[PDB]
Parts: sequence; C-alpha cells; structure tokens
Amino acid sequence: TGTGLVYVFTRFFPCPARVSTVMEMLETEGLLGRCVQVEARAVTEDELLLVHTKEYVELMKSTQNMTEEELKTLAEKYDSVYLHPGFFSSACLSVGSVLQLVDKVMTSQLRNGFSINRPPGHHAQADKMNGYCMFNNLAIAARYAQKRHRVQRVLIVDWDVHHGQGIQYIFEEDPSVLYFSVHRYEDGSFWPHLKESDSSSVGSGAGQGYNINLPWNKVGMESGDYITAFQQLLLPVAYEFQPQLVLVAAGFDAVIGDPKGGMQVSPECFSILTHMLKGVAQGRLVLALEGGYNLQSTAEGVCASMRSLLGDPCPHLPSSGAPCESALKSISKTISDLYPFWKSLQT
Ligand SMILES: CC(/C=C/C(=O)NO)=C\[C@@H](C)C(=O)c1ccc(N(C)C)cc1
Ligand SMILES: [K+]
Ligand SMILES: [K+]
Ligand SMILES: [Zn+2]
Repeated sequence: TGTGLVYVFTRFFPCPARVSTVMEMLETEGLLGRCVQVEARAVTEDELLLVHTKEYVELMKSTQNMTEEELKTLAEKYDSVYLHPGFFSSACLSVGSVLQLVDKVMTSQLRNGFSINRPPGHHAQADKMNGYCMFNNLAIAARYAQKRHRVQRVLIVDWDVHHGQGIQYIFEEDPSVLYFSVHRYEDGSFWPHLKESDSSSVGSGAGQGYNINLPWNKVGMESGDYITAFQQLLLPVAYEFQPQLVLVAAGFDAVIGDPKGGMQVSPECFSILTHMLKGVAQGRLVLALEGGYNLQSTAEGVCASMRSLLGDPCPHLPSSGAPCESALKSISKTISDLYPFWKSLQT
C-alpha cells in the first residue's frame, strides 16, 4: 500500500539536471513526501551476468582506471556513447535502484515504484554500450524477478520515443519476457535507424509473438494515438499474456516540448497510460527513467506518472480522444504482423 521512489545519478549536452529537476518538481508538488523513499544499491556481477557477457562486465569495470584518452577511444567504438571515469559506478547504482523496487514490489512491501535513475538502460546490449546506456537496467531487473522472485512472465513496456533495441535483442528468443515498444521510426530515418525496429520483428524461435514494435512514421503524435495504441494492441495482449510483473521503460522524450522527440503527447497522458498498466499483474508495476531532454517536460511526465502510481484521480486530457490516420495505419500493421500469435487481436 505504498509507492516507492529511489534516487541516489548527478555526477555523470543532452545533463545531470535531467534528474535533479524531476526531484525538485516531485518535492514542490507534494508527491515526494507521499512516496516511500527507498535506498539504492549497487548491482553485483552475478546480477549483471543475467544479461551481459563476462568479457563486457570486465571491460566496463576497467573503465574507471582509464585515462581521458582511453575513454574517448573506447567510446567511438560505440554508437552515441560518452564515457567518463564515474560511469561504471553510476551505472551499477542505476541497475541496483530498479532491483530495490522489484524486491519491495514482489514481496508486497509496496504496491508499485518509480526509480529516478541515470544512466538510462534500454539501449544497452549483451556485449556493448549504446545510446548512453552501459547496462540494461530493465532487462536485468526482469531476469532478476524471474530468478530471485520466481516470476514466470514479465511484461516490459517501453514508451520512450526511441526503440529500445537492447531490450529487444536480449529477449528476442524468449517467450517469458514480452517486450512492447512504441517509438518514432519514420521508416528508419529516426535514430537508431534499424530495420529490426519495424513491426515485422516479432521475435524468433520460441520468442515469436513476444516482441511487439509499434513504429510511428509521422511526427507530432498525440495522447489519443498512445491511448488508442494501448487500448487496442498492448492491453489485449497483456491480459492474454498474464504477466506477474510489469516493468516500464519510462522515457519522456515523447512529451510535448521535447527538443528531439518530435511528438506532442501531453504529460497528463502518462497518468492514463500508467493507470491502464495498473490493471495488469495485480498492479505490480515498476517504472524506471530512460530518456528525456526538456527538463520541464520530463519532470511533468514523471509527476503525471507518479500521481497514478499513488492512486490520485486521472486528470482531464486536453487533447482529442481520436487517433490520427497515420497512427491508425501503424497500429493496424502491427496488429496484422502479430495476428497469428494472440487470440485477443483476432477481432
Ligand atoms: C542516443 C540518443 C537518445 C537516446 C534516448 O533518449 N533513448 O531513449 C540520441 C542521439 C541520436 C543524439 O541525439 C546524439 C547527440 C549527440 C551525439 N554525439 C555528439 C556523439 C550522439 C547522439
Ligand atoms: K520505446
Ligand atoms: K521477447
Ligand atoms: Zn529516448
């Protein structure tokens, strides 16, 4: 019957202010005091080895004992990555903050939780850094829920404006972890420019049907488009999947005002989206911060999400409840690509 909040994240360009402005607005709007302040912890190597290779962990650990030239040389071998001697330490705390909430949520000590962590996670891969992530916070937390808390089925929902290809790759053959991502795509012209971000990538082998990509091919999508996408695609699959834990890649670079997302989703929308997800998995729901590059837009998105976690009434949506035709095409094609796998889509 509480909502947990973890904040250790600053001591690490598109900014430590990302996370300190969130806390400030959480405090100002009275939401911080209404949360159960949960302490972060450092991830162990064994928890990291759930998802990442041994050679990658060793390489990432040696990142602190490197010179400024050693860091820049390594960083260029990755796509969109900046290294600094404190990255590894902060990334270990970033993972561990999610693991702290998963513990509290699975043991019924709290109803739900939100980690306000940096660095983000959803681009990080088995053996490489990518898009500012070193370790995949949510991928680790999902396998940790299975191993330590005996979860059979984890649902990961990724509403950051970018595709979390790292989460997709890690669980691509895995029917026990269902990954849903809605993201700006524009037929590959938007980063990370991947064919496998399209709705045709539905998983492979026994994982088929358990990877769901919803790619936006126009800019300026709004709350009605996300609500329609949740109500007609994600939630029917979720109730059929019957997860025992929901993890959210909670980026807010789709919020109105984000300098690089190019979407017009009102922050209030994330109250609704969060509320919908509470109906699944007996409300066992953990959000973890990903992207967000307008300090104020990001802080409002967090606050709207936190209000639903706390059980406050849903807000008024300023935007139309109607989805645009471009969104309906994207939604239609993903449903079609996943039709043979989910009875609930076959209306
Ligand atoms: C990775 C990312 C967002 C991730 C996110 O938010 N995932 O959720 C944005 C990239 C495209 C970007 O904008 C960028 C800017 C500068 C740069 N260098 C100066 C090297 C490299 C990349
Ligand atoms: K996404
Ligand atoms: K999967
Ligand atoms: Zn993003």
